[PDB]
Amino acid sequence: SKVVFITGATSGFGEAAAQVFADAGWSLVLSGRRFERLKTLQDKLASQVPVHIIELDVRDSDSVAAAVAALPADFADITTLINNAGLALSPQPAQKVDLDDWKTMIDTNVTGLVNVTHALLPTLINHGAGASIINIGSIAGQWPYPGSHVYGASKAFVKQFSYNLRCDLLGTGVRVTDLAPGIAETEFTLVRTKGDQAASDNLYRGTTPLSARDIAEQMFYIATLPDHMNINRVEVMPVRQAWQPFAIDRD
Amino acid sequence: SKVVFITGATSGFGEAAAQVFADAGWSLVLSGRRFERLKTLQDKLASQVPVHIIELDVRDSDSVAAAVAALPADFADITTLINNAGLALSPQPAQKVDLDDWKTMIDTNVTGLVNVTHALLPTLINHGAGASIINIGSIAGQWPYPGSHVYGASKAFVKQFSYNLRCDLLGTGVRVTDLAPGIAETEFTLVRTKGDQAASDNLYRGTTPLSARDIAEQMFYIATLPDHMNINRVEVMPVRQAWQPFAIDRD
Amino acid sequence: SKVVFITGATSGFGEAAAQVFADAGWSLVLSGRRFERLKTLQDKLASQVPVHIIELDVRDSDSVAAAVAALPADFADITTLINNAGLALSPQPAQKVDLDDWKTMIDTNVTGLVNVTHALLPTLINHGAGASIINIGSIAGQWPYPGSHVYGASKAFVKQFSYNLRCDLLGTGVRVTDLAPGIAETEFTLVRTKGDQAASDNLYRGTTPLSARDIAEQMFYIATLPDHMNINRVEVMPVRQAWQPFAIDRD
Amino acid sequence: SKVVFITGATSGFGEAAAQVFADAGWSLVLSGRRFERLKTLQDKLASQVPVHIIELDVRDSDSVAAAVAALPADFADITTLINNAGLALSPQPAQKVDLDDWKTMIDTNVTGLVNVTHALLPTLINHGAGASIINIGSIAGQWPYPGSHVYGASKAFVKQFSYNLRCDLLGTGVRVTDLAPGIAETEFTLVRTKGDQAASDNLYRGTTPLSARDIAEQMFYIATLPDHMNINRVEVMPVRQAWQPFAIDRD
Ligand SMILES: NC(=O)C1=CN([C@@H]2O[C@H](COP(=O)(O)OP(=O)(O)OC[C@H]3O[C@@H](n4cnc5c(N)ncnc54)[C@H](OP(=O)(O)O)[C@@H]3O)[C@@H](O)[C@H]2O)C=CC1
Ligand SMILES: NC(=O)C1=CN([C@@H]2O[C@H](COP(=O)(O)OP(=O)(O)OC[C@H]3O[C@@H](n4cnc5c(N)ncnc54)[C@H](OP(=O)(O)O)[C@@H]3O)[C@@H](O)[C@H]2O)C=CC1
Ligand SMILES: NC(=O)C1=CN([C@@H]2O[C@H](COP(=O)(O)OP(=O)(O)OC[C@H]3O[C@@H](n4cnc5c(N)ncnc54)[C@H](OP(=O)(O)O)[C@@H]3O)[C@@H](O)[C@H]2O)C=CC1
Ligand SMILES: NC(=O)C1=CN([C@@H]2O[C@H](COP(=O)(O)OP(=O)(O)OC[C@H]3O[C@@H](n4cnc5c(N)ncnc54)[C@H](OP(=O)(O)O)[C@@H]3O)[C@@H](O)[C@H]2O)C=CC1
Repeated sequence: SKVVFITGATSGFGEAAAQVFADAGWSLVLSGRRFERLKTLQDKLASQVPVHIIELDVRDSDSVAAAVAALPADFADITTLINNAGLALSPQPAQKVDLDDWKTMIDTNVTGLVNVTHALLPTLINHGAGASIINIGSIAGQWPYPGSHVYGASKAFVKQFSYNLRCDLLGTGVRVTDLAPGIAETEFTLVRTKGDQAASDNLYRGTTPLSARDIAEQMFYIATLPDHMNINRVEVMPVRQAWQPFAIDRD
Repeated sequence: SKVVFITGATSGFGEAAAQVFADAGWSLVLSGRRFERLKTLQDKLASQVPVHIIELDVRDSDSVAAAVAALPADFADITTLINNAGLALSPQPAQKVDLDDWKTMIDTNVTGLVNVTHALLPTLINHGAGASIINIGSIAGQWPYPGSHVYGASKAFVKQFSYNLRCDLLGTGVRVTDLAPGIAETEFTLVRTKGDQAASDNLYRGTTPLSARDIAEQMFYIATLPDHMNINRVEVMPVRQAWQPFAIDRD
Repeated sequence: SKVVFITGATSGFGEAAAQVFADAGWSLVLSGRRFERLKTLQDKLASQVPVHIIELDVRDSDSVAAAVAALPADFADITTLINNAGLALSPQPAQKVDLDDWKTMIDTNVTGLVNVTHALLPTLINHGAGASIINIGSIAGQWPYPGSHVYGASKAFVKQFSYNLRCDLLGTGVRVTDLAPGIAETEFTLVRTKGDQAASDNLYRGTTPLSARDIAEQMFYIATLPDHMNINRVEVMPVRQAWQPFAIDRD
Repeated sequence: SKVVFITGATSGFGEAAAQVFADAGWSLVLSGRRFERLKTLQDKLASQVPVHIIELDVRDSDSVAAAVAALPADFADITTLINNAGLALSPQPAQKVDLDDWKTMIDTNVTGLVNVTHALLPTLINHGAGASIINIGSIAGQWPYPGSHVYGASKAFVKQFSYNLRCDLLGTGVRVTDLAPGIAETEFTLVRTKGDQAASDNLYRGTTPLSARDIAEQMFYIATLPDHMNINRVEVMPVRQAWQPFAIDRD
């Protein structure tokens, strides 16, 4: 009778997390916008565990509020909320980015994460011991780099929102954790280049990035943590990723 | 000449910054939503320096773009942009905040700050050498505390967005700085308590907070920095403000 | 075979980690200054797994270099180095601290930590895939608080020292992790009060702090991580610990 | 009068800071190990302001204590303490650095800085309003990069040690500030490369780094700050210096 609420379960980390929690007997609540991928994932996982799918755009707060209020009884009691739904766009410098791409990232990684958190806060508090809010931040939320502009800032929002939630949830038993992954081969770079599969292959070629299951098993590790423990933040990078020297402009 | 673009100049830091730059001969272009106090500030400063006022709400991207397009010739060439427009709401714990208060802060401190930057990015690059983007962050953008929930997260967005802007504007000479002040006695706390001056008066009592003009003299220092220097972030607190021990839940 | 090098294994995290790694078949190399506790620990764990004890003061670099050079063949191949040996002193304000207490923390938490890394760096690089350097930092290495002065600064050193090591160890496969725990009931506060067990009971009374086995299981989780992954930093606090409001000096 | 205690005044920031403080009538106390540079600065500056020189190695606490106790009456009342004495060594990767170079960095930037503060803390507290402890950090104290190993970690120590000092000195009016500069042509790389002038010219070539007087003029700005304000940290970079993308090991 353990239920996990996974946003953005149609691909990447969310899709892998649905399978990792299913192998552990957890009931699943999978959301996203590609409904025909949720139906495909439901039919593959309804055998193992009970599955509840939702066609949900996290940028619409009224839809998320309705989706949480309309949860059936076999799902309403959420133990773990995984705020995974997110995206990056326009990897070019900030002076060459369209403002609608900046708005799409803010609406999903900031407002979308705050929309889902607000809707599930009473549910997670009414659970209590063992409850976890797993916010998926990024290494970009701490380390600046060219082409990150609003994506990294949105993930720094996610980091501080996680710490601030802990200050206000003291005594409720609810845990808030920022899982901040490094470079990982999912649909992330494909969405970030608006469909340039060659770019998403030249980036990961010749290196060992994180797999989608690497982050999913980290989500499960955080969710099954003992009730008295709380991870403030985990920054997970592939060991083949680090930091370069400072950029110095030269004549 | 030298022109400053000040958002949210109707009160607090913004109105005090208008007087600090006027005393140095800088031309002013001040924005905000309460036009009737902007007109009062214009007539007080039109003697010292030429002033152009704009009724602008930073949450409207189309209005911000039009406001920049309608800039007079003696004003369009902005040297320093001060992204001062911001607000906090609901000092209660996060589990007791209405979602409209969270949306208002994201729409103003996050979306509003990127709206002004996007519209003026071509303008600031065509200036160069001495151009500066002064983003008004906060200690809340780095340090968590109870009741900050989305405010601190929004100011952490501003911190990382400033660093990321520096990565993309390398070689243009344009400077980006996060001015992160501590507690200061302005109209700020009145907005955060929805009009309770008594709550805004129990604060600042018996202590020496920062003044509104004090941050202005610090904003002017950043704008007048030599062209080859760039301050990534300066966190200025009143010397009577610091950090408490960790919160420990007991029985 | 897999061998772990644990500094400060006589109590707390190191002693608990020795039992957790013994339960997984890992060969142990336990160091410390209390030799009569290392001898008792060898008999408790030599049954399950081969154990090698070393009387070592990490502040003596020549003693550390000789101790690693004198490793037997069934131990020389170190997979995981856990730099756990550390201590805090003088919880009073900095202006009332004796400098020898400041020096002991620097000699142990800073110099002692780089001494062990310097002595074992060639061994870990000659290991390669799966090797880990687990530096035991603290929440004090990121968040300032009263009574933390050189202790928190020493743990901020280890945080950045871990990040900097990763930049230089790219391509060697060895992983560096800052495990930064929160408040935990060990001999830690006993050493910080120079033996006041009453003070170490008034601190932990009425709350649920971290156990030594909680952090010990975190070391094992990090050490057994898949070879391609690397945890930059994990800050684990007891869920009953968070951040207080800002300190404001008042009349 | 007003007296400044400057460590590491034989070159770079310390030597340049001596002239800027002399231009304001402040009495000077300059330390360092190269006496023939201290005597030359005294003969050049004894005209403007009274100067007291000390051949002091900050690594010997007893000498630091003796130098502070033996201050003449026209010097003992120090207003601003600038912990500037510091150094980096071995720019090669950490696995190819001799431990004696690591100890020199820890002894000077960590142990040496706490030695000077411990000896001068009672005097600065007995000064009261306007006293400042200006710790010279670095961008290396926050941002990791290859070749920084112990230098960046030591500057992370000073960053957190600055924050922690404010928690213990709350209400005394004495200010603690982390001045974290970027790349600067300050004879730093010459000492840092063990005398390689060719390497110290290719680093600053074709770019505009910070000057010793640029940072010196920043030290004076912090020292002349109003007594009620405190700069927690100011990170000053050349606008032609920023952050590069993440390092990815390939092939
Ligand atoms: N991959 C990486 O390198 C890193 C990724 N991350 C974070 O990991 C998380 C997962 O991204 P990843 O899985 O890697 O990339 P994917 O594109 O593979 O996953 C994207 C997920 O986000 C969902 N999503 C996007 N926008 C919305 C929306 N408005 N409403 C609902 N669901 C939405 C998608 O579902 P649909 O499109 O069907 O709505 C999809 O399930 C993201 O938050 C990303 O920032 C963090 C660090 C590094
Ligand atoms: N007060 C403090 O102690 C601290 C303040 N700050 C920052 O200082 C900045 C200024 O606030 P402060 O100076 O404190 O005093 P105020 O909070 O009184 O200034 C608030 C400003 O926000 C402007 N504003 C709000 N919504 C909009 C909008 N949609 N479009 C344009 N302007 C808008 C207001 O202009 P109008 O109301 O006329 O629209 C007003 O001038 C804020 O960003 C705050 O985060 C940072 C750290 C600490
Ligand atoms: N416990 C807590 O609340 C927290 C602890 N930490 C870190 O945990 C680590 C220690 O675990 P702790 O919890 O302190 O458990 P203890 O302090 O009870 O055990 C600490 C160990 O450090 C060893 N040690 C200390 N100084 C030296 C030295 N100079 N040379 C060799 N060995 C030494 C001791 O062995 P001997 O005495 O036999 O030499 C002892 O076994 C420290 O690094 C501490 O900073 C981090 C965050 C919170
Ligand atoms: N240069 C840069 O680009 C950056 C510098 N910094 C910091 O700023 C400070 C100045 O660097 P820089 O401007 O290069 O000046 P230098 O590094 O050229 O020399 C600085 C001073 O350190 C003193 N010093 C070194 N070791 C000791 C010691 N053991 N005891 C006493 N004094 C000592 C030297 O005097 P002696 O002749 O007695 O050795 C010298 O006067 C340093 O602390 C450095 O860490 C920070 C960021 C970047």
